[PDB]
Amino acid sequence: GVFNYETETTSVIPAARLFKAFILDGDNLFPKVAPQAISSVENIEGNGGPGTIKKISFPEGFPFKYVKDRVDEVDHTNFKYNYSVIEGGPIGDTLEKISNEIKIVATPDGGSILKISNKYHTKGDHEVKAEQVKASKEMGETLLRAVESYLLAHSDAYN
Ligand SMILES: C[C@H](CCC(=O)O)[C@H]1CC[C@H]2[C@@H]3CC[C@@H]4C[C@H](O)CC[C@]4(C)[C@H]3C[C@H](O)[C@]12C
Ligand SMILES: C[C@H](CCC(=O)O)[C@H]1CC[C@H]2[C@@H]3CC[C@@H]4C[C@H](O)CC[C@]4(C)[C@H]3C[C@H](O)[C@]12C
Repeated sequence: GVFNYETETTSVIPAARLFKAFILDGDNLFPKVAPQAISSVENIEGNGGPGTIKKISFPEGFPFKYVKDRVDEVDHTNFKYNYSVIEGGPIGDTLEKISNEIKIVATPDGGSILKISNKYHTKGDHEVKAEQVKASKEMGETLLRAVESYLLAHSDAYN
């Protein structure tokens, strides 16, 4: 079955620029700006569109070594990015896939809001609790804040 978790978080970076950096150049940015969260991003197959597969590796001592994701949809107009975690780490005999959706919306102060849906697809039993899903949220926030800091300091990047 499916467990759905939704959250929102704010950014001080305008939506289009954040989308260009965090989404469209994340493979480069994350290992650069948050190497103690993501050690590397490997493009396995594809050009970035639907079906593209990447391997996201984590630093030594993290609970999981890597995951592979597959890009599901990229909406450059509405700043939407959907992808699925389809192998590695927690994926196996209890968890079949994690389907995620990110949407970035502009706020009038010149910042943005990220609207996130995480859907865990399990094989029958058992359960995915909010407390454990906190690790997803924490990692996501760490990556966002690292990218934000870079974009604040490098004003010529991703305009
Ligand atoms: C933001 C990129 C997409 C852009 C890109 O591939 O460069 C996506 C692609 C894969 C994503 C990761 C997949 C595994 C994790 C899923 C969790 O539920 C949230 C944290 C992690 C660590 C995700 C963080 C982030 O949401 C990533 C890194
Ligand atoms: C808590 C869920 C669900 C686990 C289950 O019940 O099967 C699992 C599934 C995907 C897991 C994430 C995969 C990517 C990351 C791997 C890191 O090495 C530790 C942080 C992250 C962000 C993990 C945190 C957490 O361990 C998650 C979010």
